[PDB]
Parts: sequence; structure tokens; C-alpha cells
Amino acid sequence: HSSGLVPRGSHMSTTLAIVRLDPGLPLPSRAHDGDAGVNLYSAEDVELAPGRRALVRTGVAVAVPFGMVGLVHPRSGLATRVGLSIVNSPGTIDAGYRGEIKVALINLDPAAPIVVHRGDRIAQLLVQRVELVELVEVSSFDEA
Amino acid sequence: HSSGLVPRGSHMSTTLAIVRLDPGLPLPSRAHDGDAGVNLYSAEDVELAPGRRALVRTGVAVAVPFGMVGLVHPRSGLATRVGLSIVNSPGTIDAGYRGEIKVALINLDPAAPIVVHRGDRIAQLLVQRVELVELVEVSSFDEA
Amino acid sequence: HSSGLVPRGSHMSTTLAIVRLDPGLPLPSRAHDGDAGVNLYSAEDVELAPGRRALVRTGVAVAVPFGMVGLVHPRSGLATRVGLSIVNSPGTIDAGYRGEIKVALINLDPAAPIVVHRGDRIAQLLVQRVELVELVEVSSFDEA
Ligand SMILES: O=c1ccn([C@H]2C[C@H](O)[C@@H](COP(=O)(O)NP(=O)(O)OP(=O)(O)O)O2)c(=O)[nH]1
Ligand SMILES: O=c1ccn([C@H]2C[C@H](O)[C@@H](COP(=O)(O)NP(=O)(O)OP(=O)(O)O)O2)c(=O)[nH]1
Ligand SMILES: O=c1ccn([C@H]2C[C@H](O)[C@@H](COP(=O)(O)NP(=O)(O)OP(=O)(O)O)O2)c(=O)[nH]1
Ligand SMILES: [Mg+2]
Ligand SMILES: [Mg+2]
Ligand SMILES: [Mg+2]
Repeated sequence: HSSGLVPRGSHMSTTLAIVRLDPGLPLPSRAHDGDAGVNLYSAEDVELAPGRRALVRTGVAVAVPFGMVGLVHPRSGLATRVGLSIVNSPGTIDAGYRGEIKVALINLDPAAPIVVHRGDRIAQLLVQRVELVELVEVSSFDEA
Repeated sequence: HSSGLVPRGSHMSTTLAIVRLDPGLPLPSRAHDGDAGVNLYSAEDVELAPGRRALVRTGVAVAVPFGMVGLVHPRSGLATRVGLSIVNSPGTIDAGYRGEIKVALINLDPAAPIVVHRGDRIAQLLVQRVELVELVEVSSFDEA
Repeated sequence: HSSGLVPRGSHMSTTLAIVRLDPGLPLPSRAHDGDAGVNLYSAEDVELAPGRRALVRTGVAVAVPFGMVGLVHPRSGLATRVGLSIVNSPGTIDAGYRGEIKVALINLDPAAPIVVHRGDRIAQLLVQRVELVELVEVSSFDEA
């Protein structure tokens, strides 16, 4: 069997429409089979002094399906090696959002600046279902 | 059709009981259709110097259903604009928890204090299913 | 009925194989019924000055099932009390990963060092399903 056939056990897996606003970057991909996230690239060069943060363009936009959420998580390697984090982690991408995904990077190292270059992988994007809960206000939890 | 009718495609959507311990705040709501989270308010005024953190009352309590988790995520706007983050993000709200949701806000800006006023939206609350996994200890992964 | 019988409503609950690389630590457990996470221990003593971070061994390895993700979240108590956080939170554990779970702890307090002792609970591990999305590149979202 070739690629185009959806294997049985992946019949149900979901699709995510994506637009490369920056066509010069590779499409986000999973580094390994079963990996939770696809790796987002930086569209830009940016240098972050200790304690500084930046809102960095990834060059993509996505259409998260209704009933789901996209989540932007930090890469573990850079987090440890150089103290790179994401201010609003986990970044919450709503089903209705059709703008460019931007990553609020922050340098949590005390002394060493972090240089990010265009084309570097700077975060990962997961997609999960979410319960769009209906609030039921009660006067006490007994009542419910 | 009017509001009270549960549309077909939302027959299965879950309910979340909530108690406004602070009845003076609006109920948390989704800013847009399909948004992953409902926006939590601060019950209080608080001022956070750079690097400082506070445990801020939201004026609500919830009953996350068994088999699910509530998750407190930072708002992207404040995160970028002013460096506001959440120390324990993502905040983990257990199914059994019936206390007030409190938000561990922290100012990650190097120089500018953040002022939060009562009634400001300071986080978002998502609800997701969680696998309540049964651990199976093995001596090596082959064995399993 | 005794323990070994899987109750009806937990017929479907998933298993997580785990190896204690450090057999001297307790197995991670849920502190209460319905808790989202199991509590990870530190295998080691470590002292974190303000602003410093460390990659701390938990003494376990796990096999997250294909179609799921493990997620390492900070404990709320330590986060508030002493400013302890996790640089890459939420830590993303892929289905394929068979190495030791390590926690990138960071001291976000301005002045007081944090001492972690072997055997202390330093994070929690959740397991959730994840959508292993198939990207569909489009030239505009209309097109899709
Ligand atoms: O908190 C964590 C996160 C990850 N890990 C392990 C499990 C995970 O599958 C593996 C890779 O993690 P990330 O994808 O978060 N980091 P990065 O993208 O830098 O490394 P890789 O190229 O291996 O994916 O590291 C941990 O032990 N603790
Ligand atoms: O890391 C992120 C997070 C969000 N976003 C986009 C997608 C999301 O749907 C939109 C709104 O995000 P938040 O709800 O996290 N922030 P805030 O509540 O300040 O803005 P809004 O009023 O638009 O919801 O911003 C990103 O590009 N990157
Ligand atoms: O952001 C949060 C996180 C938790 N909480 C409440 C709900 C949760 O079920 C309870 C315990 O949270 P954690 O497990 O995250 N922290 P810790 O492990 O220190 O406390 P406990 O021993 O109670 O689990 O604290 C909040 O109000 N806000
Ligand atoms: Mg990775
Ligand atoms: Mg929002
Ligand atoms: Mg706990």
C-alpha cells in the first residue's frame, strides 16, 4: 500500500487546514511517528536579552476545527539549554481564529541572550478536543 | 428555534456547575463561538511589581466532571502587552475540587508594574477530558 | 467487590506502562479520586537560586499510548508558596518516548532559593488524547 491510503486505525484522524503566509518556510511537521505536536518555525530573526519577550511570527495560519483547540507549547530542548519559554504557555488557538500564529517568546535566562533565526523551530502546535461547556449557575453544589 | 433548544450537534456537550462566591462579577463567558475557554475575572485589585506574584481570587468555584480536568491558561494579550503570566500554567483544576479558583499571576516584565483591577479578565478556563490512567509497572518496556 | 475488578464505568480507562529507573521512589500516584495527574518525584537534591533552572530526574520512564500525550504540569502549591515553575510547561511527553522523564524546574522568585529534596513531589503527569492531525495546505481558507 502507498501513502494516499488512510490506514484503518487512522480512518478517524482529523485534518487541519493551514495557510503558509510565509511560503519560504517548510510546513510544520511531526519529528516522529505519534509525536503530539508539529514544530512551528520562526519567520524572523530576533534577539532576546535576558528577561525580554517578543511576539514572533510563525508564517502560518490554521483553522482549528469547531470542538477543538490548538495549543502552542515550548520546545523542551531550548527550554533547558537556553531558558527559552513562552509567556502565555500554553498558547490557546481558538477554532474561530484565522490570523497568523504568533509565539510570545521570552528569555528566562539571567545573563545570556537568545538568538533566534528565521527557519529555527521555536514551538510546537498540538490539536485537542475541548469541551465547550455550558455553565450551570447554582447557589451551592448540593443544589446541583 | 429559540435558545433553550439544544441544537443537534451540541446534544452531547457537557455542563459545568459553577458558584459565584462573588456575585458582583459577571459569569465567565466565551468571547466568541467555538472559543476554547471562558474568561475568568479578578475579584480584586492587585499590583504586581516586576518579578512578583500573587494568588488572585476569581470569585468562582466549579465542579469539573469526573473524567475531566479544568485548565487555567494565561490570556495572550496581557502576556504580550505587559508580561503577565501564570506561575503554575496550565493551572490544573481537579474534578474533586470545590474551592474558589485562584490564579497565581506573576509579572515577567523587567521594569513595569502590572495593575489588575477588580472586574478585569485575567485568565481563561478550559475543560477537557483526561485519561485517569491505571499505572502498570514493568521491569522493561519489552516486557509489556 | 474487591480491587482487582474493573468497575463498569472504568471499563474503558487506559493503562500506562511505567518503569521505575529509580526503584527507591514510590510510584507516581493520584492524591485523590478523579485527580487529573499523578505526582512525579524528584530523584535528586537540587538547589535553585533565584532565576536559575535545572533539569531534574524523576526516576521514571513511561510509554504513553499512541494517540495520546503525557503532559507535565507544575504543582500549584509550590508555584504560589515559593515561585517554583517549569520552563517548558506544559512539558510534552510523546507516545514514542521511552527515556527518563526529566523536569525543567526554574525558580521564579526574586530573592529566595528553592531547595528540592530527593523524594519531594515536584510536578504532575497527565495523560490525554491528542489529534494526530493531517495538515491540508490551502491557498486561502475560502478554498477549503
Ligand atoms: O518536560 C519534558 C518534556 C519532554 N521530555 C522528553 C519527552 C519528549 O517526547 C521528548 C522531546 O520533548 P520536546 O518535543 O518537548 N523537546 P524538543 O523539541 O527540544 O526535542 P525533540 O527534538 O526530541 O522533540 O523529551 C521530558 O522528559 N520532559
Ligand atoms: O500563542 C498564541 C495564542 C493565541 N493566538 C491567537 C489565537 C487565539 O484564538 C487568539 C486569542 O488568544 P487568547 O484568547 O489566548 N488572548 P486574549 O484573550 O488576550 O485575546 P482575545 O480577546 O482575542 O481572545 O490569539 C496566537 O497567535 N498565539
Ligand atoms: O491554577 C489553579 C490550580 C489549582 N487550583 C486548585 C484546584 C486544584 O484541584 C487544587 C490542587 O491543585 P494542584 O494539584 O495544581 N497543586 P498541589 O499539588 O500543590 O496541591 P494538592 O496537594 O491540593 O493537589 O488547587 C486553583 O484554584 N487554581
Ligand atoms: Mg519536539
Ligand atoms: Mg481570549
Ligand atoms: Mg496536586
